[PDB]
Amino acid sequence: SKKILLPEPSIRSVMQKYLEDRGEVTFEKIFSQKLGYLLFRDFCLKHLEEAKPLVEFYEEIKKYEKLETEEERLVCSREIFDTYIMKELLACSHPFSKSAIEHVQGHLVKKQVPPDLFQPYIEEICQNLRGDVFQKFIESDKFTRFCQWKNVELNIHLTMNDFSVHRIIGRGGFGEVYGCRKADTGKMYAMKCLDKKRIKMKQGETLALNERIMLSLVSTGDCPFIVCMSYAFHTPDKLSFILDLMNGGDLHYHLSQHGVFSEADMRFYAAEIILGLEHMHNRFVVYRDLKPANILLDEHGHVRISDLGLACDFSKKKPHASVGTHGYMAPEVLQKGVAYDSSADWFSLGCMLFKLLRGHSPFRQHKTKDKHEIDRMTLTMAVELPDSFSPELRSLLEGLLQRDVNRRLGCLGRGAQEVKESPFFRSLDWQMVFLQKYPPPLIPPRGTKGIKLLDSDQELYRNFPLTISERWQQEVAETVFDTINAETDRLEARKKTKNKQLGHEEDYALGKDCIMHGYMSKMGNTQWQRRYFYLFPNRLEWRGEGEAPQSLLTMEEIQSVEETQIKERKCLLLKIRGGKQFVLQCDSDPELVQWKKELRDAYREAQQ
Repeated sequence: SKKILLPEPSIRSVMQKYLEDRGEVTFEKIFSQKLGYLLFRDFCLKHLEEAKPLVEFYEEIKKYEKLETEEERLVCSREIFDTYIMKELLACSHPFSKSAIEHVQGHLVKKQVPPDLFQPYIEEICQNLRGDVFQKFIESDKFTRFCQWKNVELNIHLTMNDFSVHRIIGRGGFGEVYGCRKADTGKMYAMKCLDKKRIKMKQGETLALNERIMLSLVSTGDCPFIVCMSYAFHTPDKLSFILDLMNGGDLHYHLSQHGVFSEADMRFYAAEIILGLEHMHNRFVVYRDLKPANILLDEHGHVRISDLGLACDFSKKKPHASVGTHGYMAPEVLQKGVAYDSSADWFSLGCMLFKLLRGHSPFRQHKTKDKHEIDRMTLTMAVELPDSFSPELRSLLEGLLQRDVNRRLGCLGRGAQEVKESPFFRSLDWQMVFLQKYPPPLIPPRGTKGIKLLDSDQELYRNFPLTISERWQQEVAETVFDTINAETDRLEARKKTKNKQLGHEEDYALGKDCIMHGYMSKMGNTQWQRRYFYLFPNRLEWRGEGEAPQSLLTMEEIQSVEETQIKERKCLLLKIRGGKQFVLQCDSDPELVQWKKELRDAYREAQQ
């Protein structure tokens, strides 16, 4: 039932080639993936000799980067020097280039402590690990394990069965949002449900789909300033966005509940919002709907940006459209034909910030539905501002709300950083907000239609299911990764004992110029018998567990390998030379695609 299960170590041969095909057996691709790294260091620290320091050194370097003030890092660098450079130089066990050493030297004697410092060393730890070291990881038991997880990573479809849904969190336009738990692990995520029916009604299919695309373009890398996507899946009628769990409402609500905000309080909000934008702009994405009600709060009082639906990718094609809520739009958006980038966000920002101090949108001097009056106030006027603000806040707002593209903050120069520097933000260390180490101003208190659905609409929702690799990994690693590794280490050492004194099956695949060996099911009228197959470049054998392979299906009698769908599963159809037909069922999607290819290659070359 509930708990997560690991597929056995024999999965190996199949996985290894699956990966290999996609060229994902590089040092790099594997160090980057959070479990890839974690398993690599576990192999280095326990089993290999010359690996030990290289890793402990790396891990210590990461901690240094992560430190905050000038004086914690000052100390940390010293120890590193002594321990991993100096003392290692005494017994010349230091394998690093001349130029490298001398960078760190010339710094530590001058007390200068940037977090980048240990970089040129970083790169050479990679270096030494990339070559030989990595190859022994390849053959290692820890690689075997890596496969095990990655398998399961790739085999992960979702239904509501995979969620224990708790409470309602407030509606969207196309349906509601809940809070829940993934019973896999037991993280707390939120669930945005869009009902397809509704999306067909409002012609928001363009939105619904775009919301998807954006969400995936953003969530890579870790952010705390964006509602972040961790999965995407659908049941016949419901869309599902597994999202970051965000509780105490939107800024809009709290603006109405608290009232206008003190200068210092806006600052905090501003900061975070800014950081958020930056992240988006770095993936070449423009939000466009920067507005009070799109900013959510967690229990602890910080914030994130939310509805990406109305956002865009400008990587190749810059937009000319008019998308946003009418109070907060830059001149560029509003105009018919003019192309813009991030710029429109920066304006939108100002407007929203303004609102947090004053109660209204900057151009909204009370016209309810008359959009054109908010639009012309934008174009002829950059609005005059009272004496209650500091001369410092005054120049931050006046520089943001320039009706020119060129003259405004966040445009012609460094972009996101231009804003970070204007004298309003003089009293902040910018990494401090990035850690969310500041205190928040507001800790939030203790909280239809009968139309049917085509097939033509349903095919707009394949190529939507998504599992953003990285996210999943994280989740695992905070909670179960560790005690599921040692539990299976227990199940695999018990599997080796039940076979020895009963005479182990002198493995007969590790002796021949074989090609692959994985688990499958086959048919004879309607049962499914589960068997273990062995693929040589001219035959395909099989044994039951206790015997030596009695049966074979040879390559030259195979006429066409195809895929079918037997009760909504994917399966393999093997046409034979008497007219005969034979069927294969796999467990894990990759497994399937690898048989599919390797059979199709072996029979093409066995018939040559």
